[PDB]
Amino acid sequence: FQGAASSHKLAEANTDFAFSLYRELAKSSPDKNIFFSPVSISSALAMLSLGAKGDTHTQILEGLGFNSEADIHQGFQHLLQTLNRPKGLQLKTANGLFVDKSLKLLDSFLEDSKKLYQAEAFSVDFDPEEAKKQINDWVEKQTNGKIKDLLKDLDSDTVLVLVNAIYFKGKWKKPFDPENTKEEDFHVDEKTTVKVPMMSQKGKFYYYHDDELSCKVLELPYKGNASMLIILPDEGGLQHLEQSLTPETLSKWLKSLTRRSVELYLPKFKIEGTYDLKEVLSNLGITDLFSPGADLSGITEEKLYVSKAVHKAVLEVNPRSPPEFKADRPFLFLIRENKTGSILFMGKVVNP
Repeated sequence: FQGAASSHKLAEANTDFAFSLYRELAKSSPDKNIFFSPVSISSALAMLSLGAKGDTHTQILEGLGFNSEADIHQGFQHLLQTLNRPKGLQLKTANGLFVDKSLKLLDSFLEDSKKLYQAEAFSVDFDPEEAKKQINDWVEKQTNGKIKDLLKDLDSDTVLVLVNAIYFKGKWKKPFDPENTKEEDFHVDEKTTVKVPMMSQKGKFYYYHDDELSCKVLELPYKGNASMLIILPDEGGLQHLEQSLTPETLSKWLKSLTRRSVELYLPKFKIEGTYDLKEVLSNLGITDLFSPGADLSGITEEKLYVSKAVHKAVLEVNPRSPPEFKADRPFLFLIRENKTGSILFMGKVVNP
């Protein structure tokens, strides 16, 4: 008789899911830019769990970091409402489910997926031509034309397509002066150098030098009650830092940050990540959902499974003897929402 999970349970589960997801991507695609929204992915899977049953359902909840018998829908609704409050970042998310029109959808799923997660389901004919354009145009519309041509290919024994895209360009609480921006070398690796517009700013920032993990941590507050936590590893050993990237480590960092005079150098960069959720969540124990035989009877009585699941996230960033924070080599970052502590984005900039 497990009642609705607490907000604190959701915070723990999503954050564990966030870091385990990064850890997988960092080993899947090394030496590559990483950028994704863990909370967005958690929400999409939680939404699908509305129509999931049996082992299909169990794998999702446990994969998300919850008990098998947990009730997560009340908590997620409240979380999403809080994240999408007017004083927040006002993230525009393309959150849609596309299923074969020949399949009758349960109105309970349609109601709950929209009411609890603001997800929109659609019945479409899945011929590769018209279907791809229809979905891509919708995603483009939902993201104010920022994310175009999301789907590149599409089989046509395709019965169910999950789409989840988000573009983010926030405003700093303390902006960079363009007169202090200067072109500098960004050292991608030992043999590769990229010229970047290096923004600079001298002032008070919450900052911490991690002796143990050999990295610098700095907090950059956004307008909208969120902040970017930038993690700059010392020379070499970015891999060792990634191995230590845990909810525990994050918590230690947040307690260790002190407001200090810092000389900050941050490059202007635009990065993105595009992920096949089938292959990524495969290593997270969520397998049945993406294969035929899945139990999605809560969505439709006809047999159904997720044919394709795509997540894409795009990010644009544009006394006495103070510490220097110069990000002219690959670095990690998180975007954390202040009120809930929710991890909105995780990323790594290798190629700016």
